[PDB]
Amino acid sequence: GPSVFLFPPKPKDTLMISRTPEVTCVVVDVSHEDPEVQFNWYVDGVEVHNAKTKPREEQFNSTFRVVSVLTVVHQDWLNGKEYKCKVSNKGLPAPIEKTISKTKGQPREPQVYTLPPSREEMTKNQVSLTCLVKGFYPSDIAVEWESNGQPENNYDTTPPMLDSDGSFFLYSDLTVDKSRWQQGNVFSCSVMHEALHNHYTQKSLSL
Amino acid sequence: GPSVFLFPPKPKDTLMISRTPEVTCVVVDVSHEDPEVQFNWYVDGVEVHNAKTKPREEQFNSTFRVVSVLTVVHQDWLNGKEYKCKVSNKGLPAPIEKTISKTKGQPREPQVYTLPPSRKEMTKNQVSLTCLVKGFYPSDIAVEWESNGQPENNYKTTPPMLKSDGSFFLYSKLTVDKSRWQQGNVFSCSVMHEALHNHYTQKSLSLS
Ligand SMILES: *[C@@H]1O[C@H](CO[C@@H]2O[C@@H](C)[C@@H](O)[C@@H](O)[C@@H]2O)[C@@H](O[C@@H]2O[C@H](CO)[C@@H](O[C@@H]3O[C@H](CO[C@H]4O[C@H](CO)[C@@H](O)[C@H](O)[C@@H]4O[C@@H]4O[C@H](CO)[C@@H](O)[C@H](O)[C@H]4NC(C)=O)[C@@H](O)[C@H](O[C@H]4O[C@H](CO)[C@@H](O)[C@H](O)[C@@H]4O[C@@H]4O[C@H](CO)[C@@H](O)[C@H](O)[C@H]4NC(C)=O)[C@@H]3O)[C@H](O)[C@H]2NC(C)=O)[C@H](O)[C@H]1NC(C)=O
Ligand SMILES: *[C@@H]1O[C@H](CO[C@@H]2O[C@@H](C)[C@@H](O)[C@@H](O)[C@@H]2O)[C@@H](O[C@@H]2O[C@H](CO)[C@@H](O[C@@H]3O[C@H](CO[C@H]4O[C@H](CO)[C@@H](O)[C@H](O)[C@@H]4O[C@@H]4O[C@H](CO)[C@@H](O)[C@H](O)[C@H]4NC(C)=O)[C@@H](O)[C@H](O[C@H]4O[C@H](CO)[C@@H](O)[C@H](O)[C@@H]4O[C@@H]4O[C@H](CO)[C@@H](O)[C@H](O)[C@H]4NC(C)=O)[C@@H]3O)[C@H](O)[C@H]2NC(C)=O)[C@H](O)[C@H]1NC(C)=O
Repeated sequence: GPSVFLFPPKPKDTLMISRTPEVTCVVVDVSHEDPEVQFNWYVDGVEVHNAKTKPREEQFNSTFRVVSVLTVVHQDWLNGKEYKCKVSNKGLPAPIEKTISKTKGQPREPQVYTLPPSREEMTKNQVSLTCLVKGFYPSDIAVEWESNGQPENNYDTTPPMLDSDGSFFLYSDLTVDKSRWQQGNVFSCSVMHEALHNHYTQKSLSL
Repeated sequence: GPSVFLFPPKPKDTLMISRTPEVTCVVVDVSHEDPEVQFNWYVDGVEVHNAKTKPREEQFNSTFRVVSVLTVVHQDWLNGKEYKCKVSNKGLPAPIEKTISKTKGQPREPQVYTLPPSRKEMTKNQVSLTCLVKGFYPSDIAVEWESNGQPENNYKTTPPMLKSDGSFFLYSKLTVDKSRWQQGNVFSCSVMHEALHNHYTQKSLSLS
């Protein structure tokens, strides 16, 4: 019958005041015969009631997927509270329960380095601006590129990857018209992470 | 009833002739009643009898997992032959057929650039030498580091990531004693990819 997956909030959403983090409870394999799904949510054992239920999503294997979204308080999540989704459905012998909470372990501060494009790339029309973020723990992090206080269009950040020492690193690749780089514009890598002062730092790069 | 997952060879294995590439057919959710599985393998529709099967192994959810491994010839994979695994089990209405082949699509040549450590990282006892490989397709690739013609093995390489324009990129980070960098040693990044001339390119870096 149905199965349940419980997902943590987006890293950026738990670190920034402008964002509202969410805990997401997904029920798959809901059969067309028993479509009513019931959610009960608990923060550290105490039932809460601010959850919302998305439009049901039909799937191509002839099943529904039903999703309940629970907004959480930033500091609750960062302090280690446990979030419990309990799912009831007539297609289940017993209700299913899943619990999620912040990843544990000694936090460690990202080191952020910006690297200009290789000289050998200078023959091309577009060049690559590189942000190396290493040494951090846990792996939840967010990395962006901006110029003149506005976010950039053409950049990609690799998923974090485990390093030798049990910390994580990643790279972010910003693709930029060589003209923009040559005029002298300043470009900025912004890193958001729970172990930074104010959850935020920024490093800049120009010619 | 059983499900089947069919896995391609490891990228490095398809490119180096010192390595033996393999396709792996994994069957999970095999019940205690009906525990016997038969595998049939086809290369371009033609049945081969080459596969080697791993004894069934019980999981902690009471089901079995059974694995068939087929050795593949580097050139057949590179040329796009289709490998078909057919799984027969009594707990199944009809056998399950799964097929895999090299990723189709216009190959594109990797651009390889090496990047020295940040100015600001030189304050540390170990520095990162970066190797950026971008613009390549398909995703199968291999990356290594050498100095003075011997392997440097203190590196991590990210999985390929998909870019906007359909090409892939990755980064490889080699960590060295700052002393070794400052002493002017030459380090090199070796990339192996089907769209490079002779499937190989190499790019070096040294302190200016
Ligand atoms: C019918 O179809 C539905 C829908 O699937 C869709 O339709 C079909 C027809 C196909 O086309 C599908 O390809 C298509 O996607 C099927 O539903 C799928 O069911 C599987 C399980 O059967 C679920 O797998 C789990 O996936 C999570 C990751 O889920 C994220 O990433 C998916 C892409 O990889 C994405 O599809 C999901 O939507 C989800 O995306 C996230 O969504 C949240 C909330 O919206 C969002 O905040 C995130 O940003 C977003 N992220 C991304 C990247 O998009 C994965 O975590 C699970 O892995 C566990 O279980 C595996 C075994 O199943 C095991 O291999 C893993 O290692 C891992 O194991 C766990 O390990 C932990 C610790 O390591 C351990 O504590 C646990 O014990 C262990 N748990 C185990 C073993 O269960 C898992 O892979 C799909 O998410 C789900 N798809 C969707 C869209 O919901 C359905 O199964 C089909 N029915 C039948 C009968 O076939
Ligand atoms: C009973 O238990 C077994 C054993 O599980 C183990 O024990 C239990 C108790 C749990 O604790 C588990 O956590 C624990 O692992 C269960 O068997 C599992 O079954 C699931 C399916 O439910 C399989 O999931 C698939 O996994 C592959 C990835 O598989 C690799 O990675 C796993 C770790 O992530 C690893 O465990 C696997 O062994 C396997 O490892 C690879 O092995 C090969 C061969 O040797 C090797 O060459 C590789 O190097 C190696 N790789 C790694 C990383 O180590 C994943 O790709 C599948 O994803 C597809 O399906 C999902 C839906 O299930 C969907 O969400 C995904 O998006 C993706 O969907 C596909 O999407 C593409 C397009 O993107 C589309 O073209 C496809 O059509 C579409 N396919 C589908 C089906 O939608 C999938 O997640 C586990 O691999 C398997 N584990 C093992 C060890 O065999 C069993 O499920 C349990 N049964 C019950 C009832 O509980």
